[PDB]
Amino acid sequence: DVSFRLSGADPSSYGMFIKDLRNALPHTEKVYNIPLLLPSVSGAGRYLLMHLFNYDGNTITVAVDVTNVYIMGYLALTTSYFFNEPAADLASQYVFRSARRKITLPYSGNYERLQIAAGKPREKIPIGLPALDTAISTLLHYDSTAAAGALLVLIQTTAEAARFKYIEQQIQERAYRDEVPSSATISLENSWSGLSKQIQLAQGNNGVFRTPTVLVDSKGNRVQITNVTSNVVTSNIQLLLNTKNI
Ligand SMILES: *[C@@H]1O[C@H](CO)[C@@H](O[C@@H]2O[C@H](CO)[C@@H](O)[C@H](O)[C@H]2NC(C)=O)[C@H](O)[C@H]1NC(C)=O
Ligand SMILES: OC[C@H]1O[C@@H](O[C@H]2[C@H](O)[C@@H](O)[C@H](O)O[C@@H]2CO)[C@H](O)[C@@H](O)[C@H]1O
Repeated sequence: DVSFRLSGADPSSYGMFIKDLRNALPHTEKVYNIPLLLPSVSGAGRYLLMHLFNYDGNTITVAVDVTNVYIMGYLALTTSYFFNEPAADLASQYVFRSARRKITLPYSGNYERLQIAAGKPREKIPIGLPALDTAISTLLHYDSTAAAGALLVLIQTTAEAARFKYIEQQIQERAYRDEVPSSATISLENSWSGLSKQIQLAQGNNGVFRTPTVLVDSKGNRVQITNVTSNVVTSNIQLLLNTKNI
């Protein structure tokens, strides 16, 4: 398991949590030096447990699919909650079996469905460490509209931060003040899968991408990623989604 506490949290301990979150994910190959996530893992070992503690010391445990860094659901006191999706339903046969009930949320984990449930796109949802504190607190007592938005915070401050160093850095800047994510942040989130694919495909194409990727950059500019010498590949991405899951 990995575990982050918001009390005493500062950019340092957050970064160290995000470091642990990346290191808990297993892999047997790096591709251009980037850990490559497994095509699949079997039974309970597919699932990473994150213990998260809000500023007051209350806690949820979040189950993460180690092959893709998707949140399956979480344990809040004695009630387990899981997205309405086959993967999460699978996950529920291995994690938090001893919860007193299990609730299935009325949406999948997809950013699109979570946005409808929340009634606002990610662009307009502040994120940061204080926002991650709100979100932990929310998920402690069921409320599905509120949870949509608490989960969109949670995905971005954990999973999306572990995937990209840039988004980890965006969170660390917001240690004490929330802020809507930059467009570049939405851009990377949306591109994770195509980047993972084109990183893997570059490797017998002399590090050239078969299909270029369009991103927005940190300065709000549209930019095009064409091979593995780009900063996105060299510095930014930290985990690759296996093409055997794309
Ligand atoms: C791989 O992508 C790099 C960009 O990171 C390409 O080099 C860039 O492309 C043109 C010049 O050819 C310029 O717009 C950029 O300023 C270049 N940037 C840097 C930092 O060199 C490179 O051409 C691509 N590789 C191939 C074979 O096309
Ligand atoms: O979309 C971002 C969101 O991905 C979810 O994955 C969705 C997937 O994109 C969609 O095809 C399907 O309906 O549900 C998937 C979940 O199994 C993740 O669940 C979530 O954590 C974010 O990564």
